[PDB]
Amino acid sequence: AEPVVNAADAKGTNVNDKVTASDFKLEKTAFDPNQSGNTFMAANFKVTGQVKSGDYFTAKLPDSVTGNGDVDYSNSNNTMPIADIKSTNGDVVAKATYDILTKTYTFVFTDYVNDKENINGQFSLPLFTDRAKAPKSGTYDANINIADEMFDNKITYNYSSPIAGIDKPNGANISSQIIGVDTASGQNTYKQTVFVNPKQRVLGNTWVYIKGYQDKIEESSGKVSATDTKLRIFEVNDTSKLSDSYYADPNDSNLKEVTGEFKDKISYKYDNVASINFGDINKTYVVLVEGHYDNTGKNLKTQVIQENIDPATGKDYSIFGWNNENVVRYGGGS
Ligand SMILES: [Mg+2]
Ligand SMILES: [Mg+2]
Ligand SMILES: [Mg+2]
Ligand SMILES: [Mg+2]
Ligand SMILES: [Mg+2]
Repeated sequence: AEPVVNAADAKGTNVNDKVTASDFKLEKTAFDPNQSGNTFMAANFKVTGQVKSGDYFTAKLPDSVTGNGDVDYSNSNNTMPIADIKSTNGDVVAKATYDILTKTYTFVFTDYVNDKENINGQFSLPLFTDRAKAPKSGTYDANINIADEMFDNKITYNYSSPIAGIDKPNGANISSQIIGVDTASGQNTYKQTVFVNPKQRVLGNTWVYIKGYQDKIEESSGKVSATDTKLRIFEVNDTSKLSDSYYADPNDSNLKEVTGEFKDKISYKYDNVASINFGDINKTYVVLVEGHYDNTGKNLKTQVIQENIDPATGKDYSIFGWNNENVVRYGGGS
């Protein structure tokens, strides 16, 4: 019924003891995740002695990073296929997979390895922030491990500040980030975080539009509707505790869900756009969007917008918009 386990894979025997990594290098130590910024890690590796088909070795990510970034594999067993290690002749030497939960790569050997000895090679992998564990702009410990060898590192995330808007006390202010996109399962879903009035200004007759396209509706795979979209809305207690990474957890104590108070305040009157009547609001809110994209293949392009006037004077009308873009593209399914 219950047995002890040490890993998340099926195969022969782990051979970290036979694999030594070397010349470990990050393409860079600083980038803006909020601008589709990322890095790659790359290393040489060698097998001392012999291994066989089904033996494997591993690499582990720290809290600061993910192997998958904004690509979601919930609908694929939280498992993200990786490109294979191939030989000059073209033959696959190892099959690669990344467990999202465990932030662990696994490389399994193919029958290639049987009749050979003292394999050497190198590989690179993309690396992205962990929006959840690296929520704020700053410098994190990024010590990566390979074949049981720790390669100490440090990454700096300069997240474009999600606190953006019209520079005036009455100013319209808003922003968003799509931090989650399922491109494998075929369900075509995404997660977008929207920060409303992150200046925590007092704004009247405030309207917010979440568009599933930007300029030209034809140019986006975005599908915003009653049927395609689910919205959750939270008042923010202390806007100071909002993440630069747009990661927001519904169960956060800093959030107070209010989506209920919005029952008849959300409209889909317009094609591919969700209109939200906030009205007079004097604080910051988070909208968690769970959305869908179409099979067109077009980039998922989005745009969030907020407008308002002075609640006391009804003058000083202000409008502010924020754009979002992601690649949903995939190859062949059947
Ligand atoms: Mg080793
Ligand atoms: Mg999909
Ligand atoms: Mg209003
Ligand atoms: Mg509509
Ligand atoms: Mg205004």
